[PDB]
Amino acid sequence: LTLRALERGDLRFIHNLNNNRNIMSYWFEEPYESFDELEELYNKHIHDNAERRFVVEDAQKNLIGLVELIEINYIHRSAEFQIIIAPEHQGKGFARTLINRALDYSFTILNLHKIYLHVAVENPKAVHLYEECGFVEEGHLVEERLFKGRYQDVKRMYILQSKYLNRSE
Amino acid sequence: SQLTLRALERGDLRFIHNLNNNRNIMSYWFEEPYESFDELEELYNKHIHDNAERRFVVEDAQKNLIGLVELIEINYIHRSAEFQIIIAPEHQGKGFARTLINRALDYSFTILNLHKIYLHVAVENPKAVHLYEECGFVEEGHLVEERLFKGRYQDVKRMYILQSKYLNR
Amino acid sequence: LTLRALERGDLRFIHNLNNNRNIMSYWFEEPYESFDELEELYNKHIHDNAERRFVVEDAQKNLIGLVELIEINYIHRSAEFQIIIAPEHQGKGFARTLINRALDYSFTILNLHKIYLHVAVENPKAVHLYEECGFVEEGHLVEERLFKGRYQDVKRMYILQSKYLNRSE
Amino acid sequence: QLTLRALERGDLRFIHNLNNNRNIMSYWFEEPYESFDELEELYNKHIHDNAERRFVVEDAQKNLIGLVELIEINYIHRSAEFQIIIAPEHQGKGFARTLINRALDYSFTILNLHKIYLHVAVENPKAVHLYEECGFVEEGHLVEERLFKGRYQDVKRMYILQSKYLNR
Amino acid sequence: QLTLRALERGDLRFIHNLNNNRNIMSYWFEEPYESFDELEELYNKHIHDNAERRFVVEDAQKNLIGLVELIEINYIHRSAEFQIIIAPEHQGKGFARTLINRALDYSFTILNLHKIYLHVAVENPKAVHLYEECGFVEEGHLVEERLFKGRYQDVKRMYILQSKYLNR
Amino acid sequence: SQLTLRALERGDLRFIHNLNNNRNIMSYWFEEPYESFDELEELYNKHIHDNAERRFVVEDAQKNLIGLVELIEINYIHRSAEFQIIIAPEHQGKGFARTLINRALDYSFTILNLHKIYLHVAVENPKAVHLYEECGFVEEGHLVEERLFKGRYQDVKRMYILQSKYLNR
Amino acid sequence: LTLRALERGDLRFIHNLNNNRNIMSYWFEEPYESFDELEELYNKHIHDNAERRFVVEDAQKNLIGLVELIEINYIHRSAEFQIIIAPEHQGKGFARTLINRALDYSFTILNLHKIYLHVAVENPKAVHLYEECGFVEEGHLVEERLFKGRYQDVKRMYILQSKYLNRSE
Amino acid sequence: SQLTLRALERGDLRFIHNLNNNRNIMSYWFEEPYESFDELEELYNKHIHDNAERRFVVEDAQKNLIGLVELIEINYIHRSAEFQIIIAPEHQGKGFARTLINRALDYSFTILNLHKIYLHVAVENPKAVHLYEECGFVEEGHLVEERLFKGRYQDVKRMYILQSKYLNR
Amino acid sequence: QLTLRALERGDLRFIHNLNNNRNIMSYWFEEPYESFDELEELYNKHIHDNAERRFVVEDAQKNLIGLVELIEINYIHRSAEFQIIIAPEHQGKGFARTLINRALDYSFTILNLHKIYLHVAVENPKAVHLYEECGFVEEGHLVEERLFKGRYQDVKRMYILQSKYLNR
Amino acid sequence: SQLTLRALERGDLRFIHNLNNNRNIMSYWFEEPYESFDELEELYNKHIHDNAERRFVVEDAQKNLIGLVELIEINYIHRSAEFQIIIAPEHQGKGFARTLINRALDYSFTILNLHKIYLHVAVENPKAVHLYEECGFVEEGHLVEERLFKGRYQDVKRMYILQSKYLNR
Amino acid sequence: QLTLRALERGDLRFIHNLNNNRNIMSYWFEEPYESFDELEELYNKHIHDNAERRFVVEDAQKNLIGLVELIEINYIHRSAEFQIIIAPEHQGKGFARTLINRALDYSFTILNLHKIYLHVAVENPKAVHLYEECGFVEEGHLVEERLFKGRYQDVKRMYILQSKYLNR
Amino acid sequence: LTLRALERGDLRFIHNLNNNRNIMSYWFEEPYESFDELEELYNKHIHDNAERRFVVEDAQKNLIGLVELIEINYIHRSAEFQIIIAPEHQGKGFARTLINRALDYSFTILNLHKIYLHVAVENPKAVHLYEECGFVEEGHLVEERLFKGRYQDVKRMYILQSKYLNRSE
Repeated sequence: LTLRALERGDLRFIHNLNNNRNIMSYWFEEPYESFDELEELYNKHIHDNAERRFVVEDAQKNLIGLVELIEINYIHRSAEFQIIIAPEHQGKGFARTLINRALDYSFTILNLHKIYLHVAVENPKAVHLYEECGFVEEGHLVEERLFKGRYQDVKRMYILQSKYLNRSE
Repeated sequence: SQLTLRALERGDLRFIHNLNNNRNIMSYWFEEPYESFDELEELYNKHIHDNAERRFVVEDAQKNLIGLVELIEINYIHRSAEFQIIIAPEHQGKGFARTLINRALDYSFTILNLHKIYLHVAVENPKAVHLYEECGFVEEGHLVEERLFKGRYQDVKRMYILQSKYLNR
Repeated sequence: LTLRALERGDLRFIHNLNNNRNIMSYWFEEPYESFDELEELYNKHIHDNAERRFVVEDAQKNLIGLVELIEINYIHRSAEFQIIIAPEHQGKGFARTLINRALDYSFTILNLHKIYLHVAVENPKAVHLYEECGFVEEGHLVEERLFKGRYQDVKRMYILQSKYLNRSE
Repeated sequence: QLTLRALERGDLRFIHNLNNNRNIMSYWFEEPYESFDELEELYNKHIHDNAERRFVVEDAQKNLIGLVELIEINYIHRSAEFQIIIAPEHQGKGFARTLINRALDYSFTILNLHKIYLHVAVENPKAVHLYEECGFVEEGHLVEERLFKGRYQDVKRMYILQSKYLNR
Repeated sequence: QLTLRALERGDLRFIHNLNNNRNIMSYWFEEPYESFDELEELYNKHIHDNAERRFVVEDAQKNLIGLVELIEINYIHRSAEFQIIIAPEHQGKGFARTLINRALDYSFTILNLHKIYLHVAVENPKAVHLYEECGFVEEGHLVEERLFKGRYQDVKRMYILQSKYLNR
Repeated sequence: SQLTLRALERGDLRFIHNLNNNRNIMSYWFEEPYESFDELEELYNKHIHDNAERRFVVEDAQKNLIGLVELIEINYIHRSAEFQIIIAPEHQGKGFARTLINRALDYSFTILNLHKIYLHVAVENPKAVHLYEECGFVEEGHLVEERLFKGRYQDVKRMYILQSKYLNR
Repeated sequence: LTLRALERGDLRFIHNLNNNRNIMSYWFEEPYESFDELEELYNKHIHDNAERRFVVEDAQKNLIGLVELIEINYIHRSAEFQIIIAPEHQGKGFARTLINRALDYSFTILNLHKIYLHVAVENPKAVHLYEECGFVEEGHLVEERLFKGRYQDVKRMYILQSKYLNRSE
Repeated sequence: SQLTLRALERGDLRFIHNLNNNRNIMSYWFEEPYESFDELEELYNKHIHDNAERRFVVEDAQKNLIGLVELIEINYIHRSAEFQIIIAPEHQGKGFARTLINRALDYSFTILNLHKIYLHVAVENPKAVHLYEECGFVEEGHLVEERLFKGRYQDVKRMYILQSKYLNR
Repeated sequence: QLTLRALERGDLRFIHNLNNNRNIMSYWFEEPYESFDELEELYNKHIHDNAERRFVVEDAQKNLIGLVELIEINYIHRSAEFQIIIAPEHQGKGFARTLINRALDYSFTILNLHKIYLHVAVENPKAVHLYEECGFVEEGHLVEERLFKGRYQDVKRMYILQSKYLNR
Repeated sequence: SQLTLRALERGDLRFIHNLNNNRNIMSYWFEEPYESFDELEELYNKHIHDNAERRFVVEDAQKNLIGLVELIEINYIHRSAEFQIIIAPEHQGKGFARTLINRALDYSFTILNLHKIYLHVAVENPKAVHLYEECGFVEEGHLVEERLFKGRYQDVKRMYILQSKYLNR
Repeated sequence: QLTLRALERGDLRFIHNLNNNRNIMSYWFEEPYESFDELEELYNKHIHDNAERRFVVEDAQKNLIGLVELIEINYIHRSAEFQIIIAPEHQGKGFARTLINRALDYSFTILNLHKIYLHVAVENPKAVHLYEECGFVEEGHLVEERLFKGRYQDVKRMYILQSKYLNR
Repeated sequence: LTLRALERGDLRFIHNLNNNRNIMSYWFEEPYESFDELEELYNKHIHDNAERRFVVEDAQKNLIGLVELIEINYIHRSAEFQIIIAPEHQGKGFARTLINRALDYSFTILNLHKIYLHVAVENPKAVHLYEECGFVEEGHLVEERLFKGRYQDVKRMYILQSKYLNRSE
């Protein structure tokens, strides 16, 4: 598996990944639905550093998934992490490798201090995946985000740069 | 079940323009009048990411164009919107209306998280009034000489449905 | 009493009229709180025809109140009416005269077809005032607007140009 | 049979050809032009201007019959001036009456205008009585109103009201 | 005695006051307005627009007598519409004839226009015969032309040509 | 009762700038850093009607400047905001805090109609934690090494209060 | 022969007509030499009324020449006339017909009052051509224009609208 | 000798505007019409450094305003210009004209280094023709119905003077 | 006693006067200038530019003591160059040590920078050992680095890290 | 006689760029440096109608590219210009130089009507000095350490030729 | 054999590929980027910016050998930083010496710069002595200068003057 | 005597210095005559480095003269020098000191390589002044500049940085 910076040609893949996520899609904190809306927003934020995205491909260049770093704050050296694996490739064992490649980039190239992510409390499976990748819960946000017209509680988990880089030393 | 709602794209504008044929009323795009296709496309480029209105192309499994679902006057302060549905003449008497109305309500109340959807129906179209009544809408107003149609003012019923009613159904 | 078009020098009066209305103030559908915000919005919409405002003064040029015409639609020739009387001059008997002067302008100078207004159902006193000025209820809007964090029902009342101008003939 | 379709960019060639032998300056939203490239740039400039509205007249086989123009569209006084141009080939086919009525229908039922007026040269009484038969009535005889072939001409202003055209 | 002076920014207050009790919407270069601040910004916007030209009428002691307006100035057909407004105080002093002639002189000798027309309400025959005595002649009786107090009104269009006003 | 909240004006910027004295942290205006007064005023002119943040000057009956109530990260999608309160040093130990916190909550929940207010407090300031707890806030997170203070990362408590709790009180 | 308004496709012909005229070419009073300069100037003045040009073609659409009206003054209703016939078609007898077609347009469509032209004194042949087309000398301009580094005298000839239109009446 | 030419400044525009009184001809500033002082000042700000025209205020030793020397149609390609001189009515019959004409010629031929100055004089003003003839000018044209004056076309003499003649004098 | 205050527009006169006799071109955000009007327009241009940060040094009685400059602020490598200018009147009052420490404190606790460096002329060993006593250490001897009085000069680059200045 | 001068077009820029090969000096376009072809084309689009410089492509009858004639520092105040000529290496010793120099002088003195052409030649290239001397140029200056060439200052001769000399030849 | 050619738009793909496995953020005129589309827009933005100059290194058969970069070009102090990147395929072919000399030749004879410096990681002594053999000399040992793989590194700054490279 | 960079307040002095120089004044190669033209040009080129000017004042702040550096070329490190001493202070002995102060700035602060100046051949006095300040003639430019409508020859004199700085060593 390979992480490649997002290109214009990858926007179709991005649009298709939102097929039945049953939630409003956002591009640099701006909502969109159509492909033409997405392409206009991509042209607008092509140099915006607030968010960073990587397309995950395999040896045969099949589009496996998407790695996103959003809310990139260079003051506090923080960023939020989101990973989306295409439905067809969700049951193969790629999540852990992609989470670690994303953490390596965040902590070695972006030189960030802290990476955090949000997981729905009703999704306990994801909590253990991220716990097994080194993340630890730092918050249980009450009625944080709306899903299907009802407020949900969300867990916030984190991992620090010093731990990730010096874990085996 | 076979019907699908898809966000409007540029290639769908020809369908929009054709839907205006023999409707005997000036067409508007984000409250701006237009008649020609080139006027429509220019207004589409201008409001590509204006969120005051949202439109969805309704297709069947064979990708035949069935109709259009419009959400206009989207007010994010009061969390309300006006709903219009236009079924192509060749598909107008096949019973698609009720399904599309519920799809529109689902998106309005679960993705846009709106509080109230309202719609206006000509008083001289009592069957449309009863169709929306059977889909959950209730009359909240009988607006006198509200709108001009073919050079003469006409009364219209304003009917509403609240998010609380649709979600607890 | 005299109706005078609003001027920049009247913005202080506008700002003071919102002292304890316990609701967000809007200028051409844009929210504001501070005076500097209001003055910037006034410079922005100085030629916008969507709204029209008149300052009510007495013989000694005391600022009595404000007459507002908003949602001015020149397609349907409609407009919404709002009248605000300063607290000190609320118990003197000016409301009726100002409502009629406003209707005269709306129907003779703007040549509008219909004037409507919204009254809180919990404010029955205002309903009878407007009923005594010729307005008639055309709707009981359910949970229309938010006040103090709770949705309210609002009555919509109307008066037509033909009735007002030909009432005594 | 005849159809009225809003003017598109692809119809500008037809507009240009209709001006070939009119012996008077052509105007697009009150701006003079002659070449096709001038017209096209004026079209791009006024694509959203609502002061004028034009319709291409076609038949069942999509032949270009003529053009219906509504100019001087004043939305405060709710008035507009009406002009009709039928291509030389189809001028003697008796299409004018239908196109005048379709133009009035749009003016009074879609644009909801109050008054439609038109100007006819004093020297063409045939057109005068055609418009009279469609409902128009003379309200003025404008003296030396417009210039034609280097000489001022008088024109008849004829009008028809929405109240007359629309019968409940 | 009477003087015609081009309108300046300092005269906008006079313009605003002249609109106090006319019971009709005021327009500046065909844009509606009511407040003084709206007028002033419209003045700054059209300061170089030549579609209209206005003159303040003053007396020897610099009192503001009235206003001469030339609107709809069309430089291709060489025509313009004439309006005159005399302040209520000086309306019965017999100034109108001189101001109409001074306005025509400017129109025909400075702007070199070919035709000046004006519109007079059917219900004021006094003004009709004043303009007739200054040389104007009726060329139209426009039916339900303009709106006044919520009702459509007919107006007389009156004209005078440069050829008539100018005698070598 | 004597204290009053007033929307921020240009003339209040000197007060804002003086409030930054001896706080040992870079000041931000709509997430843009600044130190000098001229930098502040320029950023104020730029964000005069940016609604991502709202500020209120707290005064007493004698119009003495007591402090500042800030609402930042105002998110109208999730209907949430972050709350900061800065009391001038000369008024910091007089018991004004609880009153101002409730005033801020009232405006947040009755005028902005927000769903959730949250705030961040340094873990090494346990008395501030308990003050907000006594005003209705509850801890939803213990964010590890979240913010830089004097060149060293520090943990902060995230505490929240929901609109439903404050309104039904 | 036919007079046709100049189009972009005719610019190559314009450029070729300047091959060996041994004088600086101008487009709306701006000098040019290259084709790319000419095309940029044409895009700049596409709607400028100060100059008007017509391409002269025959029945087989061969490019015969160019008719130019420059210094078009709508205040005095005047314009300067220049005619250029391609070298290959200079000895066939077209000049007179093109001069009269140009005068007809100038006096019937542009409704101009006076047309004038400039002829080099050392070119007496052209003087008699224009004299035979109705032009009369009104001036002998001394050292008016530079040609091959030396000042030349130029004759100015004119024709009025009243004469041309009423000559045969 | 007492008379002085001074480049035009903003404070001299009132003098320019007053000079237009009772001249019975539309005034132009860089070929743009104007009547009011505010129109003049705006056009002055626009052409402050346009070199197509140059104007000089003529004063006496006591700084009384005598007149104006204008150089218009300044053509730097042909090195020519048109000369107009306007003496204030109160100074029009005192013999200043010849001195000012020579001053203007000196500046034109020694500072602007022009090759030819020309001027236009009404044929019905034969005394002005002879004054310029006595100052070195010679007639090169009798332009028929060249200019409109009080609604009627009039003939004008074009007279010239060359740099070689003035310098070798 | 001494105070560091962010630079304001009113302090530009002080900046200009500090350049009077430095015999080298003055720069504002790497743009050269000499006149006060040039400085003021450069100030308006870079008012929000964060590549440089300056502080006016004042005493208790609000006398202008000097200026602390942080230039070449690189937020990716978290580095910046430090310059200090004390007015000739107060140069021998022993203020430099306190101002260097206050500048480092801001650099390492407010801007959270990792490394602060400075350049000192080889020919001034007094300043070299002052900075050494404040914690700086030489990391380079740049050969013919900068131009002074028409001749290239060598400079010592001295640095201090955040890890050293900050002791938990 | 076979050689021809043609105004520079966009398609000739590749020739210009190739002419810069192995000249060991930074290239300039209207006094702006450039190395790459894309830099050249962008600067060409920017100065398409800048008249401070004029360039001509020299071709033979078979349309083979022979060289380039440049006129730079064109000063229309003093009516002067600097002349550079670059012959392609493959054509540099065939005797074309003298013909091209005269062609350039002809255009400079008969079409641009300039008064003086000057050129600079390296003192260490005495044969070029004598070639221009045989074409009419005369030395007016020996400029000491005027220009940098390969990192070292070099003296250059400035030689001139006046319009009066070339025309009376 | 080897050629240095100014960078063109068509060479941006080569630039992007050269960054594939460098494990550090890539910069174009001090702006970070990763994707090709980001690079291309940064190229269009800085096409005329003279703060940096790059040359593509090709062989006789037009194979892409490497890249010569001159960054931090300061035209007042007449200095610039030199970087060279040879594609992995051609790294062991002994091309570096020739490319360093061709880059210096351009820097000192075309740009007429006074000083060229470069930064080399402390941990690569081979490159240090390569540059020493081409004329460079160490002027600094910058402590914790740059970040690599999440850890600060020391770098050697090496310089060469125009006076040394150019011998009359 | 003191050299001070030019400020806006010095423009009056600049304008007065051109009173009777009988030559067109230029500001960054743009001609001007009036003060308002000069002030507009100063605002335009306030940051332009192509020219540099210094006002010469005495101890009592009397305006003595002006030092100008024009044609400042940073490629070749050259600049042209012009010095203007007010008429009242021309016979006191200031020229030499100002020329040397100007050379010191040019060679120590601007670090230029060469300074040159132009002197009219008919002004031999100035030639010896500059020769006594170290300048040497490098050219006798033939008919270089126009004065009073006739071309003049001009001497170009120069001084190099190495000579000036190392003259006494």
